[PDB]
Amino acid sequence: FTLIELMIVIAIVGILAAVALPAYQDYTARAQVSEAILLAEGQKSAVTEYYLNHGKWPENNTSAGVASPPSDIKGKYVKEVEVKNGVVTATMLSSGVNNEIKGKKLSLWARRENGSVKWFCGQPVTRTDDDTVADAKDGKEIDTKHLPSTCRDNFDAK
Ligand SMILES: *[C@@H]1O[C@H](CO)[C@@H](O)[C@H](O[C@H]2O[C@H](CO)[C@H](O)[C@H](O)[C@H]2O)[C@H]1NC(C)=O
Ligand SMILES: [Pt+2]
Repeated sequence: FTLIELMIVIAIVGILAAVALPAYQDYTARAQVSEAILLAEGQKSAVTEYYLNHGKWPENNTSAGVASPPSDIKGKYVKEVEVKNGVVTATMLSSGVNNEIKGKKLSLWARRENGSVKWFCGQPVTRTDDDTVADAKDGKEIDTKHLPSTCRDNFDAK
């Protein structure tokens, strides 16, 4: 009468689940900041446009011509995407999101390569003047380990 065998099949499938669980824990999280990166990129057409027609970066959502409260640009895992001086920053939700990324953010910003803009993707940044941004790392930035290698630009990137 065989408990042992079953206890072994359970034992071997449960240390493997334990072993797999970190990887998929990290997998899911990269899939949830993907969305953040995609809600932020939607907005570059409008920021680019605004800068190009005028020489000034859009001050906010309403200058840039996108839904004026940031909370209207939201997703399954993102709460709000916000244009603040041409820099667009996406904040992750704090529900349905992995705890090491809940409520955290990234930013996309551009630089003028006179005639067009050049875009960057990375951890949050604040615009200091029409051509420099500075790190806005306040402790709520998405960790480097969950950002795609396409979205790893430091504040001074070019
Ligand atoms: C859109 O972005 C512009 C960047 O150059 C801002 O000036 C603009 O604000 C100006 O226009 C609004 C219109 O209601 C207000 O008069 C501000 O006081 C002006 O500075 C900005 N628009 C908004 C709604 O902030
Ligand atoms: Pt205008």
